[PDB]
Amino acid sequence: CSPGIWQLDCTHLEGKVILVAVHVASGYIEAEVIPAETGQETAYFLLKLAGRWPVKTVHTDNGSNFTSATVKAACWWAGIKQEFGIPNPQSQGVIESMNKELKKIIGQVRDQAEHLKTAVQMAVFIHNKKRKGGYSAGERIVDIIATD
Amino acid sequence: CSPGIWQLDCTHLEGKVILVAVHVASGYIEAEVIPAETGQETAYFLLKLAGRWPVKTVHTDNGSNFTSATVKAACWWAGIKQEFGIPNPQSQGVIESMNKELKKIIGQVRDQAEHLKTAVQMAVFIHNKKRKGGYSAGERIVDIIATD
Ligand SMILES: Cc1ccc(-c2c([C@H](OC(C)(C)C)C(=O)O)c(C)nc3ccccc23)cc1C
Ligand SMILES: Cc1ccc(-c2c([C@H](OC(C)(C)C)C(=O)O)c(C)nc3ccccc23)cc1C
Repeated sequence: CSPGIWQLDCTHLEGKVILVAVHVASGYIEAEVIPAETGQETAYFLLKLAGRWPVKTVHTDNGSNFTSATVKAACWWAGIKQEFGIPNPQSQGVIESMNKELKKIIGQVRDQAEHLKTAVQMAVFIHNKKRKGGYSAGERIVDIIATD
Repeated sequence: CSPGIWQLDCTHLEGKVILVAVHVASGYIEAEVIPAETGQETAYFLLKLAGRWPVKTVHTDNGSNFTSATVKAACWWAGIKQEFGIPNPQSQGVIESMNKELKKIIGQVRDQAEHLKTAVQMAVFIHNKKRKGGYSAGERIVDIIATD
């Protein structure tokens, strides 16, 4: 529920790496293709995310990816606290489901683009705008943040 | 005023290129350092922006940067219409002022980072969160979009 919580995880496709951040309360996704799973790339991604949305806490399914000096520095600078492990019945499998949908969409649009990174961003667009009298992830995140 | 309007412009520093998008109604910025001013880089940036915020119209101070096949394709796919020239007294010099503040902040934090791109993202964070009983650009954009 808390509006400041994001979960970050990397997945691999076509020998490339996709960093996926899910705003847990809304299902909204920010994703980028990165050359390798480095702390450098993770630190940079986090600084960008934090300058765009109010990020209070980051969760992950791989805690070791947040141990590098570069990543610690980014979270320190941006005022981000980390959770040890993952705390919540209301969000059970939400992050799993969102990554599943994103992967599924990427599959559906992949042949329209030359580059995986292009297909990923198309999939992000599609995901964030998809209506479930229901709302999209993009509409949900704005309402959650606006409500303060 | 209209909540779907963004202005995109490139600036150069340290022999590198900074793409800056300002949400005109709020002053909110998304910016990235790109290797060269290519249509490829602009197209990709636009697809990303469009998947994160509701982008209806793009303005620019350099219209030729939106003529390439790649950029036209991105705007077509994302449903983005372009303005010929720039239409508005309420927003007079808003984009100019925001680029000016961003440049000023980049200057203030530049020595804290090795890479320009890092300094740019720190500057974006600082800009978006800065309170002018006033609000920040980040608070303004969410309220504008939430109000529908
Ligand atoms: C929506 C959209 C927008 C542009 C393109 C597109 C790409 C994509 O790569 C980028 C330029 C976006 C980096 C691509 O991967 O095909 C590339 C390499 N070349 C193009 C050439 C002409 C027209 C469009 C594209 C393809 C799609 C599906
Ligand atoms: C807030 C923050 C976060 C991390 C860093 C940082 C960078 C920056 O580059 C990235 C890793 C972010 C790509 C840098 O440009 O200095 C680099 C190259 N190396 C580092 C090594 C150790 C600790 C921090 C950094 C510097 C700052 C100011």
